[PDB]
Amino acid sequence: WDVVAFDEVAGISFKDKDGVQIMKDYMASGSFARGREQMEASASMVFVGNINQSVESLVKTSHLLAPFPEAMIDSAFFDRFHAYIPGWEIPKMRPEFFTNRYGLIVDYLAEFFREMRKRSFADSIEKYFKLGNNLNQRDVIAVRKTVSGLMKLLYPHGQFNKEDVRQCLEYALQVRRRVKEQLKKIGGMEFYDVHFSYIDNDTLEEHFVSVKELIPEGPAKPGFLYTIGLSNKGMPGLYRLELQVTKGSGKLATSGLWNSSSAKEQVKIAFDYFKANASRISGGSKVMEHDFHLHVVELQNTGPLSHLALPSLVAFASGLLGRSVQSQMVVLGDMSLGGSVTPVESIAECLQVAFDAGAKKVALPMSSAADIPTIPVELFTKFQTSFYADPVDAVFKGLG
Amino acid sequence: KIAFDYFKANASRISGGSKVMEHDFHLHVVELQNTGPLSHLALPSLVAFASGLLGRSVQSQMVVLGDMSLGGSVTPVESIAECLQVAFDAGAKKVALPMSSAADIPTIPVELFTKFQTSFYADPVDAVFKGLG
Repeated sequence: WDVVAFDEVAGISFKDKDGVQIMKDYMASGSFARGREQMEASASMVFVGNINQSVESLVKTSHLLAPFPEAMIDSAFFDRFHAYIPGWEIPKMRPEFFTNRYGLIVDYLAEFFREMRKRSFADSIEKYFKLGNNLNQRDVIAVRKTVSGLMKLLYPHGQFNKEDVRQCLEYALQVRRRVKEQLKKIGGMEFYDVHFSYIDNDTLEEHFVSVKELIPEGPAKPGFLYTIGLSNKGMPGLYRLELQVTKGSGKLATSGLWNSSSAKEQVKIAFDYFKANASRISGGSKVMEHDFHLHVVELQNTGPLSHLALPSLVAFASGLLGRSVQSQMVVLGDMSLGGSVTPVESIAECLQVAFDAGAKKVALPMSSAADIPTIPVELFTKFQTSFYADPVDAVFKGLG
Repeated sequence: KIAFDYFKANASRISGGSKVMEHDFHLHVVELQNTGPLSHLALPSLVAFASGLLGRSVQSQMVVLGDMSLGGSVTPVESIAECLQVAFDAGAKKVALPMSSAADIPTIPVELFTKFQTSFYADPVDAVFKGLG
């Protein structure tokens, strides 16, 4: 058969305990070794599942592949999916959704697909684009297969424009990034590079594609915070910093910085400040015995930010102390290596971004005091101003 | 009495079901620095009734300043700076302020103002919501 589709995958059960790695190998290489001989197959595997809960509930409480059986909840096994079709956005079948017009023959369709199986169009993306730096080689393979398949359905004649490959590439990136988020959720740290992007070959613009899916009510895990900053295009934007701390030797890793030099130098200055002022801030905890990895995730698609030293230092202090930053916290402003604070750009705009439903308390720097009158009274009264003076006081206000 | 009347009037907007008519309140004023009688006490009284009726503990080491009218109009804090040094000497960590006292922020020394976590309530109901945390 050309396609095998496991219906109601929640009910799949295999008598042979060795089968799981057999499927792992079959999806990994297209061939499986049984006994002493290796058999190849061209059958495509589909997994059909029923979703019982709401999308938001499943996203917040679990991973979207929750209906999969416990025995099949594995990182490597889920890594082999070429796509995830989120059927919840597809409406339930209605007769008005059923056409009454002309259409090609189903047998004829299956035919044309079967002969199209012999051909390939995964190289078309190479003509107009390059893939971003946040996708591994498995991601490369998956996106190439998906774009080739969409090209096979829509453009069998081989004549195509750049807009077509844009649409196919972005669709593939979105469907694979959904899987990337699911694997990150189920596996913890190993799937952190989830920020899918593609660089245009001519314009050098890196377009970031995010899936369709400021603060949750409740105190977050230490090492997590939110900030608002003025991006390279000048619009205020919200970003989330996520710090992972492990027992190490003072090493620093960064991700989600849009591969921006400015963000890297700012966080490096912040790391230097934290190491220099570790004793007073941590009360004795040694930075030299812990490795920190900071991640930036952008929720508003506003663009990369340059000013990131102060929130990164706050995340460092929170993670090293293991005590949660205050709930609904928004950290504003930047800092110098000498501890001098810079006034927050776009006070009104930043507070408006913070006004987005959920956030209540904001730490403002002292230099922004002269900018208080520029704030409308109604907006200013809705927020608790944890007015700090220096980055040490900023950290203390952020941790309460 | 004005604070109690306002508390009766706005029970729904503050408590969400806790009925004033079914409960009796006893308010007791304690002087700790021998400073003398005070006049402006309506807004702190309202905060007290709201906290007691709801059983919600007030935020630790916060100081509520300002007074209110019967209709809910808030009055600016007279001599906010001296009250701030008093709070700093008293061990206070948070301050509750109305909008009108924000115009008095520039007259406040920056060092003292940096020591308190202001919430900047606007409405007396908003004053309750800020106080309850």
